[PDB]
Amino acid sequence: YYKEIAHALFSALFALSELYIAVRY
Amino acid sequence: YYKEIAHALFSALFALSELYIAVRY
Repeated sequence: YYKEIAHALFSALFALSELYIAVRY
Repeated sequence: YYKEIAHALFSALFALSELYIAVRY
């Protein structure tokens, strides 16, 4: 349960921050 | 420019789906 939630957060945070970086630069 | 936005939009979209499922089931 932890292993999936943690990874999900990581993937969510990553993909979003990438989007920010993708647009701005 | 937009090519990377699309990939990022998709990555985040799947990632939030991943977080939804992980927290739920």
